[PDB]
Amino acid sequence: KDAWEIPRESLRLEVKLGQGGEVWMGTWNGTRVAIKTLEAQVMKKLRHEKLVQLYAVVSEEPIYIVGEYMSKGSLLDFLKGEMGKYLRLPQLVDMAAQIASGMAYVERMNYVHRDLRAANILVGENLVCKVADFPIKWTAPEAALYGRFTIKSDVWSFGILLTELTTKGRVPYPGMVNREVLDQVERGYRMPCPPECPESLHDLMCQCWRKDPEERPTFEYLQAFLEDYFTSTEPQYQPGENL
Ligand SMILES: CC(C)(C)n1nc(Cc2cccc3ccccc23)c2c(N)ncnc21
Repeated sequence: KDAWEIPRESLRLEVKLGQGGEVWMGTWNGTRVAIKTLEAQVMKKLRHEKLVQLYAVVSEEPIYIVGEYMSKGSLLDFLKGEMGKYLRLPQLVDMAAQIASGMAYVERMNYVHRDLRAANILVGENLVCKVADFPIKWTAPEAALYGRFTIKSDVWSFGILLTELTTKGRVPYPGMVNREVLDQVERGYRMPCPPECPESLHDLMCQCWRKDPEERPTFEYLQAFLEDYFTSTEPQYQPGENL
């Protein structure tokens, strides 16, 4: 036991959110939190404002891990919902930048987030997106074939995450099954520019999807590129029908 340990008595459950374990909403010290029932020692070293904050942990069966409650659930559910109809490119590039901001912290800390996708991004209020929950379509070849998981395989997945955003939560490589993707991507296939998406944003995706992992961008580059986007790259942006 360490200083992250708390009394299970100090937590009140209220609303169940999901299952799979089970995730609960509730109150701590009479503050609102989320409880994930039955580890995440990785969340102890990591403390960034675009990462879902770990609050506590009950270290005996049944295990309760307590973190900050993100009020809109996954980014995927948030895009497939009533909001994705209104979301345009500035709102999505904003979201992509917060995610890249979190993964650039991960990059500095020399960590790897093996499963990076919109199901694992959590949304709160005012388009706050945070990285959490530390997939052949989202996975880079070197990782899916030879196990070479690097921050550069996460750059690849982030580039796929950029397709999820620009498509309002569509599944990448549409119409293609897993083995069809593996064999296609190996042969050099990359997804084309999504509808109403600037080629400048798709050019960025194609950088994240380079053959050689070392020639891919950093999130430090990615988050800088995305924050400066509507000034340095597309200051000529007019809102289309969907983007
Ligand atoms: C979508 C749904 C599965 C219901 N979900 N999942 C989470 C993750 C999560 C939950 C509880 C504690 C955590 C502690 C550290 C890191 C993440 C934690 C989560 C959350 N914070 N807030 C709201 N919903 C959440």
